[PDB]
Amino acid sequence: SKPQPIAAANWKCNGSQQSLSELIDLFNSTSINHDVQCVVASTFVHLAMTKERLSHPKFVIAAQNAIAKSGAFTGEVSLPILKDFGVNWIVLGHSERRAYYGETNEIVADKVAAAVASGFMVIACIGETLQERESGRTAVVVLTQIAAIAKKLKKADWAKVVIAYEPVWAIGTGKVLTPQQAQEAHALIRSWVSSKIGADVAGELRILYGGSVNGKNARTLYQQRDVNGFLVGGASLKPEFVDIIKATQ
Amino acid sequence: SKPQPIAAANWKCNGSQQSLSELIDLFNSTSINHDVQCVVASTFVHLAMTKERLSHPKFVIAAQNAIAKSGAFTGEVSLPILKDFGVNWIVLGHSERRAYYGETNEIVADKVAAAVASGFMVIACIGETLQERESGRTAVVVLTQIAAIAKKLKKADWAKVVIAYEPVWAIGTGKVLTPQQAQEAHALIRSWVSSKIGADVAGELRILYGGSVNGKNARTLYQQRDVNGFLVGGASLKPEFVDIIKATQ
Repeated sequence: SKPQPIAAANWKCNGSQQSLSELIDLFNSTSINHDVQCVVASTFVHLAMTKERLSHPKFVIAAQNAIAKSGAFTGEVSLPILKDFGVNWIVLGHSERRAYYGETNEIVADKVAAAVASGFMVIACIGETLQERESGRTAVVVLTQIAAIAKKLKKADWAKVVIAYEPVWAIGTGKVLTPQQAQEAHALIRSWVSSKIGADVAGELRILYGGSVNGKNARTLYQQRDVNGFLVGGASLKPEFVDIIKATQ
Repeated sequence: SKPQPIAAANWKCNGSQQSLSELIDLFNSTSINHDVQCVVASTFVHLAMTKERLSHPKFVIAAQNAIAKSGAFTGEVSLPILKDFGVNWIVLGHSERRAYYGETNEIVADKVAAAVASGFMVIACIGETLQERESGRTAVVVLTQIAAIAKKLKKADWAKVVIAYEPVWAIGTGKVLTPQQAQEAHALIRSWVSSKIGADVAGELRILYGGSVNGKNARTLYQQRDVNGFLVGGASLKPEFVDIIKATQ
C-alpha cells in the first residue's frame, strides 16, 4: 500500500492578509474524506496569521526556508526561531533557492540535517534542469542531489523526510511531466533509496511530484505507483488546490 | 541643528517569543524625553508579535530585508507583502547580506529604490572591509556604495532614506570606531551628498553609526557633529539598548 499522501501548497513569495485569509477560509470549509497530510508553506511574515486562522486538522503549516542557527544573519530566519514559533514543517532546497540564492547540494543537505535534528518534518527538493534532461542525465543529477542529503542523515532520520521531485523546467512553465516520466523519476529515486539506505525506508518514503501540477492533471499523476502527492506552486494560490487534495487517492 | 536622531535595534536572526516580549515590555516602560525615532528590526517571523506588543509611540517596526516584487521566490519576502502587513521601515544592504547573500552595490541600490518607490523609510547600509580600511580606501569604497544607491534615486527620494555607516570590521568584533574616525567617515559621506545631490539634502540626511555600539560608548559617539544615531546589533537584544536611546542628545 502507498504511504500517507501529501498535498503541499508552496505559496512562494505571495499573498496579502486578505487574499490568504480568503483561501484559508476555503480550506477550512473543504471536506477531506481520506487520509492525506495537507501542508501550507506561507512566507515567514504570514506564519502568525496562518497558524491562527487555519484550523482544518488535516493541515499543518510550513516555512519555505531557514538557516541552521540563530545569530548575526540579518534578514534570515533560523530553525530555532521557527521551532519556538510552533512551525514544525519546512520546505528546503527548492529549485528557486538553488538557482537564485546560492544553495548547493551540500548547503541543502546541511539545512535538511539541521532541520531533522531540530525535530522538523522536511520536504527536501531535488530535480534536474532542462539541459540535464535533454542530455539524458536526469537520474545521475537527481541521485547526486539526494546522495548529498543522505550523506548527512542517519537511517532513522528518514522517518522525518519527504522528497519533492520537481524538474526545474516544469516549474511555472506550464510544462507538466507526463505520468510515465513522473513515475520513472520517482521509481528511480525510490530504487536508489532502497539500495543505499533500506527497503523499509524506501517503501515508507513519500516522493511528491511538483512542476505545473493543477486540478486537472493531478489525479492522473497520482495514479502512478511511486507518486505520493504533490508540491504545488501557482495552483496552490487558487481554489483548485482543493481538487489537487481530492486527487490524492 | 542636527536632524531628528535614530536609535535602531537590528535584532538580526535572534529571539524567542518570550525573550523578545520581555525586551519589548522594557521598551514600553522606558521614559524617552527627547525627539528620537526608535526602530526595532525583528526577523520576519516576529513582525506580527512586535506590531501587536510594541506600543511605545516613539518606536516603529522594520524588516531586515526584502526583495522588490512578489512572485516565484521561495523563502523570500517582498516589499508589497511587508507594505500590506503595515511594516513601513526597512534595513537594506546590511554587511551580512552583502557578504553572505550575494548583495552587490547595484542589487542593494535596486532594493533601496523599490522600497522608496513603495513608500518605505529605508536604512541603507554602507561600509568598508578591514582590507579596505588598512589600504586607506575607506572613502572611495563607501562613496562608491552610496553613489550606486544615489544613481537609482531622485533628489526628493532622500527624504525617505537614512544611511547607516557600519565598517564591516567593527560589526560584532568589539572593535568600535573612535569618535574621530566615525565623525570623519560621516563627514565625508555628508560632503559627497552635499556636492552630488544637494546641500539641503545633506543637512537633513540622518547618517547613523553601527559596529560595536553599546550603552557605554554611545553618548561619546553621538556628540560628534555628523553622527545622527545608531544601528545596533548585539546590544539591541539587551536592556542597555535603552541607554543608547538616552545617548542620542
